[PDB]
Amino acid sequence: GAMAETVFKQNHAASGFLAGRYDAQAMSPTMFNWSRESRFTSTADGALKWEKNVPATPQNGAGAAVDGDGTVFIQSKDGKLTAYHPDGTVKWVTENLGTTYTLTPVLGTNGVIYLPSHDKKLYFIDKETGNILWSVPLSGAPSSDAAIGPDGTLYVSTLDNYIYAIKPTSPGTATQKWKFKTNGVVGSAPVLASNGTLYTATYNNIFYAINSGTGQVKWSKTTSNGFKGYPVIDRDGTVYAGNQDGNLYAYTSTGAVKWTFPLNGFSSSSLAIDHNGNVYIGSGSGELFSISKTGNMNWSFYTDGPVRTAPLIDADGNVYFGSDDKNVYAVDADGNEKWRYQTDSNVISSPVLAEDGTLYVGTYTKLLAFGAK
Repeated sequence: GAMAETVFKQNHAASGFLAGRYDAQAMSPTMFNWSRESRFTSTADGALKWEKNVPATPQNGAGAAVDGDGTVFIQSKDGKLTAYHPDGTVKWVTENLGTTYTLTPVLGTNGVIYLPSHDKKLYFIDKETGNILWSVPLSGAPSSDAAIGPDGTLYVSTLDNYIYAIKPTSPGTATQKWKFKTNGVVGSAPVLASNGTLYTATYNNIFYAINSGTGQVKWSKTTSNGFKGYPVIDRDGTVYAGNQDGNLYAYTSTGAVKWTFPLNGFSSSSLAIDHNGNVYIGSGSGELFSISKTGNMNWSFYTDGPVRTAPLIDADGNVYFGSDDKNVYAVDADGNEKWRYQTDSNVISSPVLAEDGTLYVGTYTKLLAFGAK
């Protein structure tokens, strides 16, 4: 289909994700393993453009992807993957793809969607048509989105306590590059840094730095409680990870503690990082935090329930997020409220921006679209 007018980049000057084989022509091909600072501006003012019924239980704030045409792809817990036109009408639908929990339909190159399924499978789906190209079995249910490496390898965690590195070779060879048995249930989903390290962590309180070429552990640390969600990585290779003990931890690429930052409650979302190195995270306290690269609070913004959406930053520094108080929120770069929108289900499916500034965000029951002013 069409291409976005500028290429998608996982990184800006202040982030340090491993560049992988994502659809560079897409508007938003991945939810995580990128800065979550959009290259697009938005004038969205809080007026709803449309809503669709999309029943879901997204893992760690998973949600929609958007290709170069602006087609919106989202999985629902009734077994469907649906492609929506920008006007909210349906372009295609494929059924029987997995229930109970949903994940992001990540867009790779050559128009392939990578969708792990609760049926213990990894689907490869044609984004133009919805056709299932083929699928690979997994030994346990997947507990992460598919991260894509520079050679096309897919990295996922599974519920039977593994990190998998799966290399697909067209038209139908799927190869275990390596598999790592973790000590405990994976709570921190795999993200990859520019130096080749994959980071993950378990509820036996172990945080791992793994060589993504070999699957061998580089170093590990234990903590009092478990990390959860998707960390962000800065340009120096420092990893910022939210912990259930109520702190954000910053670990350097060598495993040194750069700092910790208190969140007043369990970490409740995954992170974003802006091009000035500020990092953003939600808390079970109800607050969204903006924190500097040196660990100082820039601001906090209170909501009436846990903030479980990973925040999204636009090109002007505005921050979009949602809360278990059932509001979508937009604030400016200094934390000033711009608008809120009251819906009827907790806002937990993380926001996505299209090229024209349309903002998509989801609840347990709905996909919401907020148009430009």
